[PDB]
Amino acid sequence: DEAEASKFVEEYDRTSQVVWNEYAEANWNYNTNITTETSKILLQKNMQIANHTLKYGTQARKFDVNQLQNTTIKRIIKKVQDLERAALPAQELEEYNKILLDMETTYSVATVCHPNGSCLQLEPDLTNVMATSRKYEDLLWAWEGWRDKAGRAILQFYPKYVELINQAARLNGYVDAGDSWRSMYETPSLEQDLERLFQELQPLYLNLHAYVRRALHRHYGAQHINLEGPIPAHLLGNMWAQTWSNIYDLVVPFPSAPSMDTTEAMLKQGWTPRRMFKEADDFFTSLGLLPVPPEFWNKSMLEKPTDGREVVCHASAWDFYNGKDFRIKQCTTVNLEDLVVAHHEMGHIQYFMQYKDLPVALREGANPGFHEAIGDVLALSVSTPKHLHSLNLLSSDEHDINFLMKMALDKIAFIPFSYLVDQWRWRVFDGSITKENYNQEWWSLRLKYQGLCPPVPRTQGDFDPGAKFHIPSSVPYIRYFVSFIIQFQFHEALCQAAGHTGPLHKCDIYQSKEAGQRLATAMKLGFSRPWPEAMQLITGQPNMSASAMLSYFKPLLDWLRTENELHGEKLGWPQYNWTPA
Ligand SMILES: O=C(N[C@@H](Cc1ccccc1)P(=O)(O)C[C@H](Cc1cc(-c2ccccc2)no1)C(=O)N[C@@H](Cc1ccc(O)cc1)C(=O)O)OCc1ccccc1
Ligand SMILES: O=C(N[C@@H](Cc1ccccc1)P(=O)(O)C[C@H](Cc1cc(-c2ccccc2)no1)C(=O)N[C@@H](Cc1ccc(O)cc1)C(=O)O)OCc1ccccc1
Ligand SMILES: *[C@@H]1O[C@H](CO[C@@H]2O[C@@H](C)[C@@H](O)[C@@H](O)[C@@H]2O)[C@@H](O[C@@H]2O[C@H](CO)[C@@H](O[C@@H]3O[C@H](CO)[C@@H](O)[C@H](O)[C@@H]3O)[C@H](O)[C@H]2NC(C)=O)[C@H](O)[C@H]1NC(C)=O
Ligand SMILES: *[C@@H]1O[C@H](CO)[C@@H](O)[C@H](O)[C@H]1NC(C)=O
Ligand SMILES: [Cl-]
Ligand SMILES: [Cl-]
Ligand SMILES: [Zn+2]
Repeated sequence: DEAEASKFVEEYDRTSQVVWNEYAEANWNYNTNITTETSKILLQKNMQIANHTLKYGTQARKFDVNQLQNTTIKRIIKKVQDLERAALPAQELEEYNKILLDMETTYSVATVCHPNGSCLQLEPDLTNVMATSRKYEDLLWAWEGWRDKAGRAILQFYPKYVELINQAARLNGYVDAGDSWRSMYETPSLEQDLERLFQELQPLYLNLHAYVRRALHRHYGAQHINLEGPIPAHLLGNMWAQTWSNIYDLVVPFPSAPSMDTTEAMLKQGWTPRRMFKEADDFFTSLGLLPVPPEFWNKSMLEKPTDGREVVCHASAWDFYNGKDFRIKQCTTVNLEDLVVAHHEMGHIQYFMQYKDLPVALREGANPGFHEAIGDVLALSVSTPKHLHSLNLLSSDEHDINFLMKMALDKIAFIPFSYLVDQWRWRVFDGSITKENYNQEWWSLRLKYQGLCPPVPRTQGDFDPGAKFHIPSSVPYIRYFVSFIIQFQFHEALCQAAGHTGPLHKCDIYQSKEAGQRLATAMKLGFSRPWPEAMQLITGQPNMSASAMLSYFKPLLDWLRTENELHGEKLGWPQYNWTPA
């Protein structure tokens, strides 16, 4: 019955608005104030939202989606039929919610300390060490210590987590949790599509890897780097070696063309977290996109509290599902990296605001990759030497290659990392990888895809995946692989709309109302239409394509090949068994 479905969807929207708003507040209150009391209230709202989800989900399952005519109502009901964790029996649901809570809390409060009594937190202490230290042993201390404290402490929870998340998936008609995660893209060919995109970026990644390995050989010494082996995983300027631009100073192609310390510039010229977010807000409005409401500035947590409060620092953007209240929670440091993060997060907020009038069920991205892409698209233009000079943070093909290198260190290096995380989890979820295999299989993928090796042997009770936020927090990762591919497609299209000609990497979309309106129309759709429609609205074609990314980096690919050939570099890691002596 079409009229009953329409009526059901209306009731679901009305009641969802209230319940999700209440859940979000409790969730926020815990994330920004980890206490016994805030934990108790959150687990109570977990029970409330589960009750709501089970009630309406059960009702939604009585409708045959295929026998419905209206596609908007069709999409909503299909979504509501998946109860997710609320499909679990009472006892399993309570256990699962507690496991999630304990895993996230464990990760967010973990510290690494020295013999004396000095303790370092991930943000900003360990992050800074990985970024700035050029001493092998100091990097090793932080890399290993973080894994000892955070990773090992997640291991006790993970097998039960996997059991319960799989159980829930099966109760909602999937074979395992990985199957359910993949299905959210509504794309039968997803795995092959992603494999092909990965393969296309291989020449670029292998050449970048070889060039960086040579540079590391130069700084860290011949005795510590195998020129035909994988790179030690603690040397790339980042805790997870997922993005490499923090070691730009070690790899700069033309050091005769120097850039200034952007951290020093931001600090000295009076940049603050609030000013960093205002700047992102100002970039969005320059495109004719929406400003964040006054409420955002009053309610957001834009820096780590000095209250004594314990918090979840990992950046995130919060929709409170009332079309008015949107917030960012971020332990912002004054530097260029976190300015990029601020833009990324403000992209989520823009998306929230664009689709705020849609029913709650459709208040998400065309796919999760789209939601991650938005902020990054703008950040690509933010990062251009042109835009950074206009901000006074900085003051010829040599400069072009230098810039493309800095960009590649993040955008290219991240491709194999973002690919492997869920390759690992899909195989854990489907039973291919079990607890006695967790860490070994992780490192097999780290080697296979990124060409990295652990700097110290991994031992009994190590759980290195646990030391990466998205693992204990159960945040799917393939969204980020998709984002990095599609953000270049969006950049290309917006630049074309802005009238840009010549090398794609020289494009800066600042001030382009045409670029802004292209994104706005797609964002307003939310989850109302299959994602290829939104892809076509932005780009003029319906596919994910690595073409735009390859086009952006083409001059660097040419430069890297010539440079690597001159040094007779072996692309890849033949000596794949090599580890530090
Ligand atoms: O992305 C999903 N789940 C999404 C489906 C999906 C599964 C696998 C692969 C791809 C897609 P869906 O149910 O819209 C995801 C939706 C809405 C939502 C809120 C957030 C979020 C992000 C950062 C901070 C705070 C919230 N992200 O998404 C969802 O989780 N709905 C909850 C309600 C909720 C509302 C607000 C909130 O803060 C938290 C939860 C529910 O149905 O119970 O799971 C990831 C995840 C992990 C931890 C915390 C939040 C989200
Ligand atoms: O807030 C989130 N998600 C956050 C994670 C989260 C999910 C659920 C619950 C709690 C938290 P994040 O990915 O913004 C929070 C951040 C983003 C980030 C990092 C960086 C970055 C760039 C260079 C150097 C250092 C950092 N830039 O952007 C994140 O988790 N990013 C991934 C992947 C990533 C990496 C680099 C990058 O440029 C972009 C993304 C990571 O840190 O591993 O989701 C909101 C949302 C709500 C509804 C529907 C869709 C989306
Ligand atoms: C399929 O159904 C959708 C959604 O319908 C809406 O939700 C149902 C559960 C019921 O409550 C309906 O009464 C309700 O309309 C239809 O989409 C909707 O179409 C209307 C009319 O085109 C849109 O209204 C517009 O609103 C804007 C701003 O207020 C005005 O500028 C326009 O003049 C216009 O009135 C409405 O926004 C839209 N809603 C959504 C969520 O998409 C859809 O038309 C229908 N499809 C078919 C083929 O009938
Ligand atoms: C944190 O939560 C506690 C309850 O445990 C509450 O008393 C306090 O007001 C909260 N702190 C802040 C700064 O909101
Ligand atoms: Cl690791
Ligand atoms: Cl995803
Ligand atoms: Zn994000």
